Amino acid sequence: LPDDAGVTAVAAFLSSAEEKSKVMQAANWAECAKVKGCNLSFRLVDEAVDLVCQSKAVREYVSQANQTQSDNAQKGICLVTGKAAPIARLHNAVKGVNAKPAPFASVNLSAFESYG
RNA sequence: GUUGAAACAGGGUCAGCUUGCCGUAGGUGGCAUCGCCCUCGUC
Repeated sequence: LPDDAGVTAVAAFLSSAEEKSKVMQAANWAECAKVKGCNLSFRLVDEAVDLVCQSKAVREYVSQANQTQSDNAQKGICLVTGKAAPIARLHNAVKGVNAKPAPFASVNLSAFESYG
């Protein structure tokens, strides 16, 4: 995804090792270090509300990286909709129930698995 | 006899410790059993 100026910016910020060091020397960095599992994200300036992961190329990339990579998986068949719709192992971490986002529907122990 | 099987609520933890129902208060004050009535009549 080149010529974005949002990800070329961060890819030039993630090939820096010093500006990232400058992130620790920020006014409020001491308050993000307090929260375990802080989630930083990359809003390039000159978009002003829009993250690097909000530009209409990363937006399309994700809409392309959730339409190509998450479509070659196990071909069928949906429990929910019944369509072919490639099957999703690893249901996504439903947040707000547990102490951590937990996979609402998740059969992961040696025998909760039914038929192998 | 090819098709959800197997599966714990467990193990256990004094509700204890303790705390006057009390101090205290007239049943009083007061009120006629009265007014009255042949044991008679008589052998």
